[PDB]
Amino acid sequence: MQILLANPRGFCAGVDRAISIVENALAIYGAPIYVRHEVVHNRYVVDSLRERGAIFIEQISEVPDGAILIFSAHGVSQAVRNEAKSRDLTVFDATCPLVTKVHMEVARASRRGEESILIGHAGHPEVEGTMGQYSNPEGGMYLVESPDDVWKLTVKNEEKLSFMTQTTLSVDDTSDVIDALRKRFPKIVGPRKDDICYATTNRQEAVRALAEQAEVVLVVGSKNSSNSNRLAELAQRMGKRAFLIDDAKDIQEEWVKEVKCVGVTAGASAPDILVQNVVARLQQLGGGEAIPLEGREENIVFEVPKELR
Ligand SMILES: C=C=CCOP(=O)(O)OP(=O)(O)O
Ligand code: SF4
Repeated sequence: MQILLANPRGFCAGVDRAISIVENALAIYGAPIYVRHEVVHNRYVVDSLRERGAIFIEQISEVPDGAILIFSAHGVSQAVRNEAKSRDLTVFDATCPLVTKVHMEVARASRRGEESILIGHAGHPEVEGTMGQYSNPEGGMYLVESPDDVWKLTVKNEEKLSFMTQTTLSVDDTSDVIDALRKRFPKIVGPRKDDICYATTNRQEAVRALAEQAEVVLVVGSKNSSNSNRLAELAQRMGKRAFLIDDAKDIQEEWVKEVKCVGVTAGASAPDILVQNVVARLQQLGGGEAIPLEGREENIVFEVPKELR
């Protein structure tokens, strides 16, 4: 069996920064460090950090007075930020810069009282945070997930309307939503293409190339990682069996019995040690040396704040 590895795969710049923020806080201040939400959506990274003294909460009401609190990479609403700010808390913000860029635009639209539409998945923490930048009652902030959502939406003033997207969507399904938004609201303003980040766009491009060669694709990533689920979905829609797995223990032998080419990739929040263990398990099941595919180069790094060096 041939093993092919997608390139790029695995950690993006926002995930490597966010995890460094928590580890550096642990190293500078000791346990416990409180973290609002999973720092990133990966069970191995979160379990790692829990065992070293990070405590992951959903609500600021779970954090004690005087504590150090870190917001996760996905961002937080103004309400959450204000709630932390009103409490005794020392706050470090691990929001990815590419989520913050979208937040600044929604805040701008809110100040102007002009309505905004976000394309994204209901209940995802990034969507809560981004919708949570809009507060002006005179405007409006609306969520759409699909063309049908667009076809049902009514707004107050379609001459003054803008749109934004979540960072970790399907490039192709988002393009379909934007085509619908422009047909329904021809004066709508947005970015040139979408707010999907370089890491999401690149990993989807890489998994497309992987699935063109592989019969079965394994995507290393947790169930609640949006971007990881998009990579599995992309390969499934190409007619390949594709599985989202957290680690090598999840691989079922039947998925690769008599398969001649298996592809492996990883979402933006999955560490490379998990992909190494997956390759080791595929080699127990008959695979050879893993062959990395040629891929688009990534060169972006985001530094931790100087306070946490
Ligand atoms: C912040 C961030 C994204 C990094 O990956 P993630 O933590 O898996 O988040 P989503 O893909 O669910 O958005
Ligand atoms: S997936 Fe993109 S927006 Fe999200 S943390 Fe990574 S680089 Fe930032």
